[PDB]
This record gives sequence, structure tokens and C-alpha cells, in this order.
Amino acid sequence: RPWQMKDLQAIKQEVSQAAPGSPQFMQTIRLAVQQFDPTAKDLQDLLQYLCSSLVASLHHQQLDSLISEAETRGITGYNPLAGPLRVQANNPQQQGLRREYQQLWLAAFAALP
Amino acid sequence: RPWQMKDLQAIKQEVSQAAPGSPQFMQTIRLAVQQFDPTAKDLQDLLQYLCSSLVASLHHQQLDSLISEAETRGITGYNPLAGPLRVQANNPQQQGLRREYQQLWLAAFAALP
Repeated sequence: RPWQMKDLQAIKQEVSQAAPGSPQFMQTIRLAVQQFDPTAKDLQDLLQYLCSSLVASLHHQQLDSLISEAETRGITGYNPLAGPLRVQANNPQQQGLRREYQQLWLAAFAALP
Repeated sequence: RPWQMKDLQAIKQEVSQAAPGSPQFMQTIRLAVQQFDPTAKDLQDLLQYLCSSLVASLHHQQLDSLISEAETRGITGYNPLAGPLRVQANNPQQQGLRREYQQLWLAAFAALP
């Protein structure tokens, strides 16, 4: 049950005025992420739709650092012999990795301003 | 029939002008809750969506007060040998607990000012 075009259109329109990482944007994006239960691929699509290449790159770097610390510590469900967290989160049998990816994503995007 | 994006986006759209505790806010919240019959999970999602973190924290303080009062006084179908009302309202076969939690939710939201 992935999102459709209308959901993305509404998500972008409702937060057109606000700035990335504002409380309003964080509310709406967090609700979407917690409601649709998407993988990393869909999150990348959503970010490309919402913010430009500059904000995309900044979030990419911040999320790289956050994932770096998180999975360098060692995580309950992460096994580094199978692939990067971006790929484990895309397997529907690793929901723990998917939820960790979602939370790192939202925190990284909130850490912009 | 848990609410999708469109329902919650509307709810926030018409709960934007008014402030918590005002007649309009409570009217809309009560209608939504009485219609969709949401558990504690969906209620917390809706609250995180609507208002700032400060208002959510205030509401949860009031809700903890109300729930503690009710559990001391006694609830019709509350059995504390399995988990708190908080967790007893997530089980779909406990309609009484769920409706009681919804009513305490609405009261705690109405008593913020």
C-alpha cells in the first residue's frame, strides 16, 4: 500500500510555504513516514519531489553521518555481511532496519536549520 | 477503517485557525474520534500531527492525571493484570477501554485552558 500521486501532491502543497525542518514540515513528514511505512527507495523519491538538489545533498550528508554512527555502534537487526543499511531497509523482512532508516531520515532532515 | 492522509490533512486544515480548547477545535476532534473510533496509537498520531510539542506534553500530563484517577476509581472492563489502559486500548476486542480512553482524551484536551 505505497502512497499514490495524490498523497504526495497533498504533502507537498500543505507545506509549500514552510521551510525544511520547520515544526510544521516535521509534523507532516513524520506523519507520512509513520503512516505509509515506506522503504529507503520511496523516501528518496519523496525527498527528490520535495526539496531541491542542494537540500537533497545536505540531507544526504547528514544522514550518512547519522547512519554511520548508528550502525558503527552496532544495531540489533543489522548484519554488515549482507549489504548497506540502504539495501537491508529495502527488504520487506527487515522491518527493524526500515524503522531505524525512517527515524535517521527524519532526524537528519530536521537537523538542517 | 483507520484514517488515511486525506482525513487527517483535512482535520488539520480546519483545525488551523482555532486554538486548543476552543469550541471549534473540540467540535472537530470529537467528531473525528466518534466517527473513526481510533485506538491510542491513532490518537497519539493525530495529536503529534495537529499541535506543537508543548501542547502535546500538556495534554499528556492531563491525560495521565485523568487515567490515574480513573484507574484508582475503577473502570468497567480494566484488568491491570495484562497492561495499562494505554496498552489495553490497542487490542481491538476491548471496545470499552478504547472508548473510555477517547473520552479522557477529549476531556484532557478540553481542559487545557
